[PDB]
Amino acid sequence: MPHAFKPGDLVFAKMKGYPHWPARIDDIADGAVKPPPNKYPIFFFGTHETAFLGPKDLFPYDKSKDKYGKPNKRKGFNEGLWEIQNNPHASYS
Repeated sequence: MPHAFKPGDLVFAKMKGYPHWPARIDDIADGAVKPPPNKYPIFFFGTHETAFLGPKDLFPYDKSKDKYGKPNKRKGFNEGLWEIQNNPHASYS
């Protein structure tokens, strides 16, 4: 059975105006800015951007890849598909 989201989990993350996007739950470094309550720090593959999202916008990658893991014209998306498949736990800093 599923647990709550934890750092390192792989997802597609949804935001307004964007397609479901390959991403991971990040850690928060010692000393760095924490998310709002009930929100997780999401690192978006390809764009390497971070936003704060709740579980309603997080789709576990294994279940969802057949639907959402196809090429997209949007900037950074296809690089992001490569990253989540090939090195999803690397430093992209």
